[PDB]
Amino acid sequence: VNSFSGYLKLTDNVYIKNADIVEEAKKVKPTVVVNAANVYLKHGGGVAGALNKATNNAMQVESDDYIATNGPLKVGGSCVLSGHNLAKHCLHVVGPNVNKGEDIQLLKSAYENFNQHEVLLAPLLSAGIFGADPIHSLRVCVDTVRTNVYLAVFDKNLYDKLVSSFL
Ligand SMILES: Cc1ccc2c(c1)CC[C@@H](C(=O)Nc1nnc3n1CCCC3)O2
Repeated sequence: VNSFSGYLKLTDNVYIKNADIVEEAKKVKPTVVVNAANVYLKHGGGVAGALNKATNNAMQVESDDYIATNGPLKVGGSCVLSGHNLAKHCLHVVGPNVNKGEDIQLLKSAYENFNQHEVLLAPLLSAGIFGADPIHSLRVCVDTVRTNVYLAVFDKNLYDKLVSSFL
């Protein structure tokens, strides 16, 4: 039993809710919140910009030190950093950005990072400003993630389309 509330169950391990991931994280304080990161951990907009804003830019400060030490992530890769006031940890995961021409096949690799954590609060990878089809992202999530994932979808219209079209 966990404290996630109001989710629709899609499969044995995948759950979904129309919610602002920032507000969900502040309420639940999950062990892991997933960020929709880019390889430079520049959290300018989309989910990343919103999560970082909620940390009063502390996420960005920590991320800049991470990059200065380690260099950029790989597309499809991840790193674990602090969750600040939102969660114990933040798993920064880089899905492919279609608006940069990146290989959508890397979306499965991106979701594989979730399997290193027993329970996660997450957005749909590569959705939103990353330009992929969110219906496809949900399909890859369900077919790749085996751990318990609670998906937050900000847009109510999109949430209803994702549920109604789910196979
Ligand atoms: C030609 C073409 C037309 C429409 C279209 C796509 C492509 C790809 C993605 C899709 C989409 O819904 N993306 C998305 N993911 N999170 C959100 N949105 C949009 C609305 C709010 C939040 O829409």
